[PDB]
Amino acid sequence: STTEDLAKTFLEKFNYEAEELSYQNSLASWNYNTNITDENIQKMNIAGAKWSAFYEEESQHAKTYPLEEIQDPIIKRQLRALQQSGSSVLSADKRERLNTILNAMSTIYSTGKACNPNNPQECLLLEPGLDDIMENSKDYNERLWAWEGWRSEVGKQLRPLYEEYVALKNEMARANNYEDYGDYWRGDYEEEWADGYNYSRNQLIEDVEHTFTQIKPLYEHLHAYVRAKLMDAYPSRISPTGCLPAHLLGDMWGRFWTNLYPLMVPFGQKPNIDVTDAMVNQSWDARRIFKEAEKFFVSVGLPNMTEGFWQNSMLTEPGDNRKVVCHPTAWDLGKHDFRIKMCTKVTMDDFLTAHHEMGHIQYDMAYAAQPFLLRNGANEGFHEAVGEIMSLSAATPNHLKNIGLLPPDFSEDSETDINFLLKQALTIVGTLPFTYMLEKWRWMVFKGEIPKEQWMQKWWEMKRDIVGVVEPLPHDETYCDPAALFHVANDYSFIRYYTRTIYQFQFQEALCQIAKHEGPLYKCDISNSREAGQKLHEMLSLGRSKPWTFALERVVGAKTMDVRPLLNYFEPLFTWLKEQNRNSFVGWNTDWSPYADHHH
Ligand SMILES: *[C@@H]1O[C@H](CO)[C@@H](O)[C@H](O)[C@H]1NC(C)=O
Ligand SMILES: *[C@@H]1O[C@H](CO)[C@@H](O)[C@H](O)[C@H]1NC(C)=O
Ligand SMILES: *[C@@H]1O[C@H](CO)[C@@H](O)[C@H](O)[C@H]1NC(C)=O
Ligand SMILES: [Zn+2]
Repeated sequence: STTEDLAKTFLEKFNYEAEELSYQNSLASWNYNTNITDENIQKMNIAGAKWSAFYEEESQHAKTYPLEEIQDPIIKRQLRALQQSGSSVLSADKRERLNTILNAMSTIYSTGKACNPNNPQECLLLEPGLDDIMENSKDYNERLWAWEGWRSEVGKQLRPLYEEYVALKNEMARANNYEDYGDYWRGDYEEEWADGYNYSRNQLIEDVEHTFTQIKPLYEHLHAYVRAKLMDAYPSRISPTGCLPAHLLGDMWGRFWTNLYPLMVPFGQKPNIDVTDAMVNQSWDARRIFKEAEKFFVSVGLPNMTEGFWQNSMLTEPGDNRKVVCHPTAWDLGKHDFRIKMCTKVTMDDFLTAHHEMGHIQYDMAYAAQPFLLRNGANEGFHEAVGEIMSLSAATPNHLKNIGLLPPDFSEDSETDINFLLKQALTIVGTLPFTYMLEKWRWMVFKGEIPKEQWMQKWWEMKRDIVGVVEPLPHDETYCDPAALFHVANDYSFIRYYTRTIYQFQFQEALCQIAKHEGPLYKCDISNSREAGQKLHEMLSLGRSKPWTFALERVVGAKTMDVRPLLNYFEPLFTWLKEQNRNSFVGWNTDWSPYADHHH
């Protein structure tokens, strides 16, 4: 009769149908990831077709029920998520063309090669060959031709495809009643109605801009320390007051600075804590690693893994030449079928990864009772934030002593802690300006504030100003350097890596006060605190049933993202960096470049 009554029955039928078809799609995809065979690609592709064809029919039919006539919030949330459409709103020719461009850009990125200018037979793909150069080489000229060749040979192919990509995607978003494709992506953070828990799409822009201005002091001192250490690694190549050359940052793009750590170890005589040998000396195996990760979550008041987890997960590589995807992943297939697939080895890195991935499973187990459409993180950044904080506590010397991987008399060393915090900052802090500037450029491109004749001009002006990074060779508009990163060429939003990092330290600081942690935040271990786990479970069980502002408030008492917990975590490093940069310039001029030696 009423519109809300009709939609309530519609959503119930949808949930049970989606439960069955999505389960078969996840099961088929799982059977491929654990048994790579052409047949398993076919059965996986059939499962994706039925599930996608079902979702398109149900999404269109959801538009029959006007939201204005729906009053219940839970029915309203499910309906809105289902009414949201994508490429289907375009006419058939524009829809076909966009799919053709998406496939083209993806295959160019995964099959494009750059050839060695000195050895023209050596032409390398990115993922094996070019990454190896950009992640391990210490030679200025070898990193240069890999950085330049990847953008001149592959990036220039993507430039005309990306220009049509922006126009077609902008039309798709506007037909969905958004301003542009950037406003469309920022809808992922939109929360529509509540008791002040609302969140406009424009609010994400301000919160990102506001939190970033507070990051800049810490980043500049990290930038200043890295610069002084890179001048020694590359003599006469880097200006002491200028920007960092883009091809010397540890990867193809400067996304993370982790691989610069061996060039700038604060105290090279102190080795970092590595409990691999203690694991091997105590005869640990992959099963013990996940039993210990399971024990950790039990210590904080969370349940054990299900019987299905232990019987169906692939915790080791099979080794009968069953070709397998070894990327560590946590699977919620539905129907309370939780599995982890990772080729675990007896190391400390996989030990930390096991806690990280099981944290994903704990999240999945928590919101299992929610309706189908509401079984996800509060927003796109919550799941990885929950997983990361698990790795923070499990890696602490306090937690390693309690499980017997460190001696009971183990004494902590500040120089060792500084080595730990710097390596963390090269990964965590170094990526925040990169991520923020990349998404800002995309947002401005989608909006039209950067015309096509200025794409590359504004790319490197923003790279210089915001990131303190300078291109080693001048790039005109025949280039498309942003498209040379996976997430840009493969049509993935990128701001999630920014927000996830803010969220995870908000979670950590909140739970560490509940866990009664005294002292610096980076030493906190939430182990054995059932109050910390019970508070976190309050939010995990919400899934996506409540606004993400509400879910964030339940753990940390604040309704919006706050970078001060992040700065608090790195405050001991901030103090050490400021004293190390006393005789070094902090900041950068945007006038210098390696193709032009001028400071004004
Ligand atoms: C792997 O796939 C092949 C072909 O699809 C199949 O014959 C085999 O039984 C599978 N192995 C396992 C362990 O599922
Ligand atoms: C919620 O809506 C009010 C109404 O104008 C607005 O002032 C406020 O900024 C909104 N909150 C968020 C987080 O967007
Ligand atoms: C988890 O399993 C262990 C081992 O049997 C058991 O002692 C413990 O009580 C279990 N915890 C929960 C919450 O079920
Ligand atoms: Zn993760």
